Amino acid sequence: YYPPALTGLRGSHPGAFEVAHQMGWEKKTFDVDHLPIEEEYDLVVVGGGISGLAAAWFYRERHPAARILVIENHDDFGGHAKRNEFQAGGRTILGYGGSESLQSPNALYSEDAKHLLKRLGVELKRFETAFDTDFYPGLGLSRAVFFDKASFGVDKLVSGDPTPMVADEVPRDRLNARSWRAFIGDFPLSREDREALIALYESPRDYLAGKSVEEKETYLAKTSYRDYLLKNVGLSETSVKYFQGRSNAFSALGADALPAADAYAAGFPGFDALGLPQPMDEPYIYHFPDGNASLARLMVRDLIPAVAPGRGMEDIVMARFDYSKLDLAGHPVRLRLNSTAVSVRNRAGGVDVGYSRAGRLHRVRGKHCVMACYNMMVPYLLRDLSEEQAHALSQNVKFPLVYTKVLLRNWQAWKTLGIHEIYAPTLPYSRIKLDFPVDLGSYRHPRDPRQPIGVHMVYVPTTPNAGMDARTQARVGRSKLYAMSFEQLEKDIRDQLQAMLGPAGFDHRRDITGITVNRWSHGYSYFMNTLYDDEAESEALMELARSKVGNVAIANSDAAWDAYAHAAIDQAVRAVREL
Ligand SMILES: Cc1cc2nc3c(=O)[nH]c(=O)nc-3n(C[C@H](O)[C@H](O)[C@H](O)COP(=O)(O)OP(=O)(O)OC[C@H]3O[C@@H](n4cnc5c(N)ncnc54)[C@H](O)[C@@H]3O)c2cc1C
Ligand code: HEM
Repeated sequence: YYPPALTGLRGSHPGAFEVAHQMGWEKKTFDVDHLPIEEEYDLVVVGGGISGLAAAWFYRERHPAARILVIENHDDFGGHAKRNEFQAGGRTILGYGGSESLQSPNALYSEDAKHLLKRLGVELKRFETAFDTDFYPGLGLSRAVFFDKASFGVDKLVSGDPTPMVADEVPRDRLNARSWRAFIGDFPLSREDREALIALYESPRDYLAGKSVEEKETYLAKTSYRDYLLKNVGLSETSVKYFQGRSNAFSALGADALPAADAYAAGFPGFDALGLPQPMDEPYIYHFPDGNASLARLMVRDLIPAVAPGRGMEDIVMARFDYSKLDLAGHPVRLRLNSTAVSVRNRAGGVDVGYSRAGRLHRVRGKHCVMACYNMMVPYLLRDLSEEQAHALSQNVKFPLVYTKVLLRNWQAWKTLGIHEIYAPTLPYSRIKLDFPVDLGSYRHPRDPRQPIGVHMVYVPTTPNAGMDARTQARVGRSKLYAMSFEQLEKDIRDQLQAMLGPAGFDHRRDITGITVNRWSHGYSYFMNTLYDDEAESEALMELARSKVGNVAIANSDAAWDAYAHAAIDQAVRAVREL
């Protein structure tokens, strides 16, 4: 039993969601109050992502003798933080299934989050040498933009992209980029379109001239980035398609759904002459080879020492995890996989929890409970919620995303084209890249273009320019993914890689040796969007949603309306203190 070596349809895989949807879609209830209580714990945690694991860890720090049960519906622990493995050339190649890197941790990680990192042996400075920052730039590789036939008349890859991005691992002086005029000059757009794009960068003007600074901020909060480019900068409908998908990977929405103020904060072009006040700079290098799955693995090994030997950040990378040790009776911490919580109820100074596993209901009991699952799931579980609080929890509509890992036999085609990363403005996969090169522990990142390498590509099922709000794009994105077979997902992967790399000799039937699709149908937590949400009413809803209910506290990154691992930790810490 070893989920990380499984390929194919992963993420929220078949088997993980069916009981959840029986509750969510069919409104079936699974009451367990006529079943005998089978086990008792000090703490029961619903949900085995980073938030739930942190809740267990901080609970145990406060109560060293505590008996803790973690209930998790997927076949692996970690929630969005998942380890993916490939076997190639007799060596393991690691990928991350979801939760990707520690985001600007020097600036954003709270005291408690840094305390967890220290106790687990994670030294942030180690990544200043573990991350091979100059590997790809030193090979002369650059980022590129792929324009597709269907939207631009021709397939064309344009390299040398100088576009600075929010979470950038490449030092600016090492982008191997070209001037805006040279770069944009190769775009397969009309001469007029190209000269307006170049002017955007070479001749910024105050597109909101006359307005005060406060009026500009108000306008930009209620205007989408796409409408600002269209109505105020004056770009054509064809020119703005270049910007449609740029924000998909980081925000799970396109330029039609992001306020122009948020594009400004993320360094998008078009604001340089508006006279706006100061708001991206921390190097994006805090990346284990399996992403933030290493954080989950570090906590699990620390909470359940029998699952794996070693201590510290180095030996976790290749540590062998024995999943049969996760849920042993008598062990004070038990992690119960493949299990959907269906009921949570305060009773007699404690909490009764029902869960379903392999089609059968079970009842356990805790002194305390932390609900670290998707917040939208809580109203279907927590029988004590007021109607007001249940409605608030349901307002956190999460964003769907797909992280796909592809094993290439070699990456000579990437070398030939001079690229390590591609942006595709109007294709399903908007970001395709050679994986981050990290050496940590005994793991060595692939180096030889003649030999296998992992590729990472992000697909966000947006519905741009439709007049939808963000919650509706998210829901509709999930219906689209629900309609797609694995075979359909694989055809998109293969078709796009063939069209982008094919001119340099790539043959997808021969050069792809592995595919892992991490389908995160419920991905990023919702976040307050000033195009569609009132800030004061959103703050109130968020605060109400996560209010403690007896001895049941609410966590997950969802509870912060903030899709980050440090939010997951901070929300768990708040949940544990409330108990
Ligand atoms: C594709 C992707 C990439 C990301 N990249 C980054 C990144 O680079 N940096 C960063 O800081 N953050 C990133 N994130 C944010 C990510 O959500 C957090 O980092 C963190 O992994 C979330 O932890 P969590 O415990 O709050 O939620 P989750 O990881 O989602 O854990 C909640 C768990 O509870 C389970 N659950 C739900 N209902 C039930 C039930 N009834 N019974 C039992 N279990 C249940 C869910 O299935 C899930 O496994 C990314 C997210 C996604 C989707
Ligand atoms: C294959 C993976 C999945 C797909 C394709 C999928 C798809 C969908 C769709 C289309 C909806 C309706 C739109 C919405 O309300 O957001 C939905 C809702 C829901 N999903 Fe999923 N989902 C998946 C996985 C999961 C998982 C892992 C869970 C929880 C363990 C889950 C729990 C729910 C719940 C509770 C709802 C109802 C939300 C509400 O009523 O507020 N789903 N899902």
